Amino acid sequence: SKRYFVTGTDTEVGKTVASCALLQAAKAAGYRTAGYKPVASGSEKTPEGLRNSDALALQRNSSLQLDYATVNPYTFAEPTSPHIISAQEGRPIESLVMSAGLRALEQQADWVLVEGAGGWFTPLSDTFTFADWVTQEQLPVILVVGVKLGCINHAMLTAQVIQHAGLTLAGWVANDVTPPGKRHAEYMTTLTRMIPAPLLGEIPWLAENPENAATGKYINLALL
Amino acid sequence: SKRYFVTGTDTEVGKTVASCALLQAAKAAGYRTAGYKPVASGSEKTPEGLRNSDALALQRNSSLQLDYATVNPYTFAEPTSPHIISAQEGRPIESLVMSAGLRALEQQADWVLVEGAGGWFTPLSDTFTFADWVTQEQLPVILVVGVKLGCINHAMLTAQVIQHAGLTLAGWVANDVTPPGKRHAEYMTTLTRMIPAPLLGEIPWLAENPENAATGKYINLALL
Ligand SMILES: Nc1ncnc2c1ncn2[C@@H]1O[C@H](COP(=O)(O)OP(=O)(O)O)[C@@H](O)[C@H]1O
Ligand SMILES: Nc1ncnc2c1ncn2[C@@H]1O[C@H](COP(=O)(O)OP(=O)(O)O)[C@@H](O)[C@H]1O
Ligand SMILES: C[C@H](N)[C@@H](CCCCCC(=O)O)NC(=O)O
Ligand SMILES: C[C@H](N)[C@@H](CCCCCC(=O)O)NC(=O)O
Ligand SMILES: [Ca+2]
Ligand SMILES: [Ca+2]
Repeated sequence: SKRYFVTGTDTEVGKTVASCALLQAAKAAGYRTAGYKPVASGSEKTPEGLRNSDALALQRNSSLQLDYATVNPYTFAEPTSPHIISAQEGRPIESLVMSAGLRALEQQADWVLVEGAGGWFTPLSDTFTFADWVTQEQLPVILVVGVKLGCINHAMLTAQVIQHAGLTLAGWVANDVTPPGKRHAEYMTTLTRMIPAPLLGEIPWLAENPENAATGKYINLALL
Repeated sequence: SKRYFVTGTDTEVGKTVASCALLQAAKAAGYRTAGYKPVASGSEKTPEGLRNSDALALQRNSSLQLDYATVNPYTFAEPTSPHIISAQEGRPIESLVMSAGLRALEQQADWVLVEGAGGWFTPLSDTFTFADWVTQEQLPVILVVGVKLGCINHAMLTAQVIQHAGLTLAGWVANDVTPPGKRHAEYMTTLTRMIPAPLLGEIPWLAENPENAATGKYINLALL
């Protein structure tokens, strides 16, 4: 299977919206797709247990019919850092379980997108961060950049750190979290010059419900 | 002179509020102080030229009576990245001018705090970032962390990058940009464990005008 990890310059920059666009483009290319969010925090109660909205977005944008727990094995109700609520609840986030879940999806899918939680260094325990697991698995990384004042600094910090870990930065996606602003073109040119990987596409500001929108057309999958 | 550079996990995290607290503590320790913001964007028109509010905060919190241009040689009206507006206006930001200004302050002050613009990697031209100048000058670095969801990742990214440049991270300051939230203690414990430098103090949420507030008491200067 082709496998990619998606990270962001921060929490709430559109990692989930961009992952749905990537999944839609891959399905259009003919792949059997699966989205995987191994850890999620910020979830609602239902008859079946807790359900996270970002994991549900990945489940319904995958081409295969997948069970919720296969897409998201670790679901926490409170929207905070996973290591805090894991410790509070007495439910360890185990590296072996996260890796087993990825293998289980590779039995049915040939294109798997793994979405992180928060940015690059989100702690999963007191001695283990999400970056440690990505390094262990040697996953190529796609960076989602929310375009806003302050994003050049956060895009360059994340790019340098991935490269120093010896991982491949496969590309980046620009996501327009706000309406058209005055220096949008100049920000796009600087980010293109400075991030050492191809720009895969730009998702526009979409007021109504951008997880459900047909956004695959904004990604050029040939660059991955 | 003692010289320190202050950076932040992002723009608008309280770098200026924390710099005024540091300057107030240094004056209380008996130093002849000077604040220096060599580049500033986001400024008002006056009879005397453009004036930036953060540079004015540093000027009035310094113990010496200083002229505005000595505190801030490069003033731009628009609140954007300095390299965009520098190019637009035809006014180059020169490394030699920024360094000369620092030397000029060292003639009168024995404790100088240099405040950056934005975060670590803010571009000053198409081939030069603020980090390049800090490295050239070999300044020790103080990191200001705005405590909010997403700050663990941004604090760890900035810490790693400074250390890989061979610079010293002298310490960090926690700044409470919002009211007391549910996981404040746990965030403080994680940040203390993960940032490899001493916590110099914590500035509380101060609704009214925290640049003018007496905040020196929140910094323990003995750790610097
Ligand atoms: N392109 C966009 N247009 C409009 N709103 C967006 C866009 N991208 C993200 N948003 C909104 O920003 C919020 C965070 O997006 P999300 O993908 O969940 O972020 P993340 O996975 O990085 O935490 C959501 O409410 C989402 O609808
Ligand atoms: N501790 C605080 N309490 C209340 N407001 C704060 C605090 N720190 C920062 N702010 C507010 O946040 C905004 C940004 O602060 P500022 O120091 O100018 O940031 P920066 O130098 O990082 O760009 C200002 O409006 C400021 O009043
Ligand atoms: C306007 C802001 N306050 C700040 C500049 C932020 C530049 C952000 C660059 C980036 O996108 O990383 N300017 C300043 O500190 O004077
Ligand atoms: C609640 C957020 N959306 C996110 C967790 C953010 C953790 C932030 C850690 C940090 O401070 O860097 N969870 C998630 O992606 O499922
Ligand atoms: Ca979300
Ligand atoms: Ca300010």
